[PDB]
Amino acid sequence: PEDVRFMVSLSEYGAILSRFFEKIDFHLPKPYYDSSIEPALAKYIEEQPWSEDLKTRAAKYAKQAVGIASWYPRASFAVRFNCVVITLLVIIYDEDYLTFGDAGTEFSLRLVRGLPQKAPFLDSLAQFLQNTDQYLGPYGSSMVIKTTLEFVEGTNVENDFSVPPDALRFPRYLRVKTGFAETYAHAIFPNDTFPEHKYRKLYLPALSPLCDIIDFTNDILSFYKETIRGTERINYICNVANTTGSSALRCLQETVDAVESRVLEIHRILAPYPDLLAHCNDYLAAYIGYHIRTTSRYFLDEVRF
Amino acid sequence: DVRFMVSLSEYGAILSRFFEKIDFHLPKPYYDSSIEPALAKYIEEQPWSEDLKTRAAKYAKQAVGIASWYPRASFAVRFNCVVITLLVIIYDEDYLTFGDAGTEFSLRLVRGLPQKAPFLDSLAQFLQNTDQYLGPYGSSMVIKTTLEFVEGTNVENDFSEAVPPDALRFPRYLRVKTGFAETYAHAIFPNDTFPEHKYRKLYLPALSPLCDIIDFTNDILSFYKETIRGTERINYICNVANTTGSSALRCLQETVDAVESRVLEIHRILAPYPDLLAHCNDYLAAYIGYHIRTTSRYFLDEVRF
Amino acid sequence: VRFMVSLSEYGAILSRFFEKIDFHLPKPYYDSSIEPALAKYIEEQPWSEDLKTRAAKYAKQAVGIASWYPRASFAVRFNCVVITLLVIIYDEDYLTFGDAGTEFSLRLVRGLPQKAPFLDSLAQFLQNTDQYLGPYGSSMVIKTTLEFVEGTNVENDFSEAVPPDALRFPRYLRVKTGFAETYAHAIFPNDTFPEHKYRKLYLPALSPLCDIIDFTNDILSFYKETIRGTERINYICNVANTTGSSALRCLQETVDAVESRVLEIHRILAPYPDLLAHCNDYLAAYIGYHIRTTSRYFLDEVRF
Amino acid sequence: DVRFMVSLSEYGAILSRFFEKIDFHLPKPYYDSSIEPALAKYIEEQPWSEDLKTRAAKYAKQAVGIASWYPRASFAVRFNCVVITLLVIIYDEDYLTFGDAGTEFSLRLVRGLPQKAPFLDSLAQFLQNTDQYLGPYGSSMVIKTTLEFVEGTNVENDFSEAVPPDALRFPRYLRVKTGFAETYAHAIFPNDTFPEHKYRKLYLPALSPLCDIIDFTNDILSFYKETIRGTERINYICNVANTTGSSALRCLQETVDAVESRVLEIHRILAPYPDLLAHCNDYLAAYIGYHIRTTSRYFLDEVRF
Ligand SMILES: [Mg+2]
Ligand SMILES: [Mg+2]
Ligand SMILES: [Mg+2]
Ligand SMILES: [Mg+2]
Ligand SMILES: [Mg+2]
Ligand SMILES: [Mg+2]
Ligand SMILES: [Mg+2]
Ligand SMILES: [Mg+2]
Repeated sequence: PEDVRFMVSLSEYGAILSRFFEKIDFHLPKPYYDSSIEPALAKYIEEQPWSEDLKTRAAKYAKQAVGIASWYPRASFAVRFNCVVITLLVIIYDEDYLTFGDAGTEFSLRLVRGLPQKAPFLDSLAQFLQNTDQYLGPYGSSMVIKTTLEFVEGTNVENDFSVPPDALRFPRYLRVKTGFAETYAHAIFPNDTFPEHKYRKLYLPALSPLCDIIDFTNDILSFYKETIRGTERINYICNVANTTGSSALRCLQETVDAVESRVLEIHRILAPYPDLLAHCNDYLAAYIGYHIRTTSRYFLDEVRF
Repeated sequence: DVRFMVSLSEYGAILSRFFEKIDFHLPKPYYDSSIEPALAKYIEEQPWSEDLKTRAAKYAKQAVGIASWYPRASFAVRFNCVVITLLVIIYDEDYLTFGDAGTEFSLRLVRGLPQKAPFLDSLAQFLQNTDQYLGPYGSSMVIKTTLEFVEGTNVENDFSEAVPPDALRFPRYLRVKTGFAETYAHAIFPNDTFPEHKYRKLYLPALSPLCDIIDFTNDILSFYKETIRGTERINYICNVANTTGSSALRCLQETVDAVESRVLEIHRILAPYPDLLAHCNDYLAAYIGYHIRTTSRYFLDEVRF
Repeated sequence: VRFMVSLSEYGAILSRFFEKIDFHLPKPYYDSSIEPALAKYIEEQPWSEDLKTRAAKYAKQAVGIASWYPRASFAVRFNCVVITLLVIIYDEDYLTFGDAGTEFSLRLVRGLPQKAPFLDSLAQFLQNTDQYLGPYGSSMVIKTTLEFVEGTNVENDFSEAVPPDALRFPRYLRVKTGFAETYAHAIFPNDTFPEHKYRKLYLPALSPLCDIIDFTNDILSFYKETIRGTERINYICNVANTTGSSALRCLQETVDAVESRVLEIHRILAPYPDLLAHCNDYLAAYIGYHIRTTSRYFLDEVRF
Repeated sequence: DVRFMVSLSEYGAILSRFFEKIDFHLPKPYYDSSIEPALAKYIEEQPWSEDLKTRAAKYAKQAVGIASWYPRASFAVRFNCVVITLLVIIYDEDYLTFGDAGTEFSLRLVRGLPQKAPFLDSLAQFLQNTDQYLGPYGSSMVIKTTLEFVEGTNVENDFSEAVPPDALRFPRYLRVKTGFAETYAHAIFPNDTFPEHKYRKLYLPALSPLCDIIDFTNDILSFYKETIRGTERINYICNVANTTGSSALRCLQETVDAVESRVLEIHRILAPYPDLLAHCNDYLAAYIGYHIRTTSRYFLDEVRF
């Protein structure tokens, strides 16, 4: 009885997704395969000064990280592989931040102090941030760093709201902090293809709508695995329903409309720049297709859309 | 063009209505005799050039007023807020004079390397010691906000006549990057009075509306010195006017309305927690009062309200 | 004699009562977590092993209180079950603690150890109600517990001693013994209904709700107290002894009073559908609990 | 609004009729030269701010008259009732000045913790020492009544506009919570004269009507300073007029009639016990007299009766 507000019937959820895909003209990409990413990530893991136990667990985490390469089908190996590596490291964080007790709780200070971290995988995370200039310009590097700091600490703080009714702006704030979207958005515009000194002023207006698309599209497409089929009640859609007193269904529909509006805004902003726009369109189709095709995480074969 | 061009009389009347709506009353003057001597000692201790020290003595006259924003806080909180204010005033005022040093800040910071200019070393050392007055989430947020501020300052004028007409989300995105709001908002809730492990879950829902209040209230109160009296056409209100094809006058009113809504939201969220609410109210009264009293920066003694 | 009520008279009163308030027995409520959590609670108290052994019996009665708050969190349901176990132990065995109860309130505010370990557990519960209530609710649970401990200690002083002209005294004593505010404040738990926003909405319903809680137990426990048992200092008998009326008349008047309060609560909380829903769930399960808990109220011996 | 209007002529006539119907005669003036010095010494001994001690000099002059309510009682009874009156006057007139301190009084009291304000430590100490003049039942009732008074005061501002017209029993509920009556009623029957083991079963049947007399008689006698001379519209009389669709004049008269009825009830219940009844008669005459004589609080020398 108390859970009705957060449930959505399967037929209605499938209809939400069908309307969403119609409205943004989503067309599923052909199946992505990159026989290069998995061996390279295995070699990365082997090279880390990690315990045998962490390397063993990282094999499972790597299976899910490698799908991120499919989001940037045209990008250089450097872009795809680095996006995959940072995804592996934040999956490990999401798994171990409580086990490591207070480790990530000191990540940012130890990072800016140049001090060894309390766990080797956090040293690997520090080194990644130290070498983002391998694939991003300096603005992109800065934002990957600041986004990682937000993610580490927001993940810590998330575990405290297992949400005040009057806090209308809080659900989006929490989702910004833990969604990691800015890191992926910057790889839509890699520094080798779009050097910042010439292109940053052209694509910067699209970064905020892209970050919304990345967060919100995952909220729409992972609501089944999080809340319908799962036990998750403190995600963005449930938080919005709690602070507005609305149903999960109505919040999902508002979020669908928000994504469509961001897509339209990006299509308008980047109309003069066909290559920048093509990178955005390619990302979005690959991103949605990744959610549909990865059934071990999102279970979308169980929904009719 | 007519889009801009807000009259002195129109602007004063809008400010009058704003102060009436939020029931603003100018606080009695705030004075702590320990702040300026401490800040003079800080400046004298920095390995800065003599001209930067003289100029910093000028900027200090503006920075010391920040202590009044936190009247119930410890000296360490008030003084550190004053110091970081001095540093970001220097960065903004003189970021032509540092050359490319700012563009290297984030990577040198996370590599544990010295900065290209000693002024930026002072900034890095501040970030390394934010745990002296904030908890772990607040310290991370000051670090990440400073990275955004340095990079947003660097890119701000790239958009001089280059704001795309339909880029609706961009003005807010740029203002988040340049406004530095999270740094001040977190010191509203110092870790000694409100330790994070007990209070963070209580005040965190208030941080996002507080950041909107900080950003937007400066936009309202500094529109005179930026756009009516000055030549700035790349600030938040002008960016909203150019992205919406609307007048600066109407966008200024829209920003007043947004701040008024945020003040109501904070008052609702923090109602159960009188201490947190009092720190917030003290902050808001003194932040507005600082804009009125610092005539050398905002020239509001020239407007009738 | 003036207190004789036959089985048939009593069952007919209950039948008409249930019809008039449109009572329907809820479907059985079960949370597999409640009974083991209460067993672990008992195991961790530093009570005598004899009291722990005894307390298993009272636990079987206490666990049903979770069904009064079916939409509430485990913290609300479980803490209501714990305080129920403690007050049942007090309600049945207060004489086994000697004069310990008489010093409970002063030892509590002084920070002194209680005269019996069981009362230390009661004090610890009162110190932790912020786990599930706001500040107003926490204060009410404390003040209600002080009243309950003292009303229980003095109740039986009035056997064959209730003075005829004291028409307000039966209600005064029932407020003290009924423990109602503790349960009423849990109907509106602080996580679902943060006090600062909702207390102005539900506080106007507290007075009739406490009347419903006290009086509905008086109606439904009259069989075990006075027909099947020997209790003659309960609310119904006290009213009969101050008014010179039969127990049957006073029982009927109490039923009529409850029906009126039910209409009142429905009027007060009608603009607030979630508050109203928690209230209705509470009342249906409160009555149902009296019917199903045959080991305490024996209502399977009555035809209604 | 005409519904709450009572003229000075009407109010004086109501008081004259009330006094003649209960056979009230202003008691011959009461004086114990020990009480005022003892309260000055109590104030001087508290670890309060000099400002609070200065304000408490004003409140003490209203508190010392409480000793006249118990003219046949020991100094322990009279002085303790004066002290707790001082403390609840400080709480009420000035819980603007204490903030959230009162909101955590009850939990800090039962946890054995220091209170957030020294004044509230004095209140907690009083509650711990009521066995100096009451038996165990009376001590419990003073504690529970103080908790009700503190919380009812803390929430009184929720209905500052009006109470819900639909909640007929709520005006009495509110008045019980904030009237503090049980604390004063139990001192009518002090434990040194009427040991609870023998006397409680004799006077407890009178406590409910006595609490009504205390609450309602103040409502009658403070109506002038609250609603005719002042601007209060959320006291018991006005709340009853709001919930019953009647006028404040009719509700004032009905409250007078209720008090007269309770007085007769008390005389009947305690008729067999002349010393118990005498303590009640002394109390009521001095309670009414206190309202007449404490012109700095009730202004009844501005009324003709
Ligand atoms: Mg998700
Ligand atoms: Mg997740
Ligand atoms: Mg500026
Ligand atoms: Mg500005
Ligand atoms: Mg019983
Ligand atoms: Mg009973
Ligand atoms: Mg008053
Ligand atoms: Mg009064």
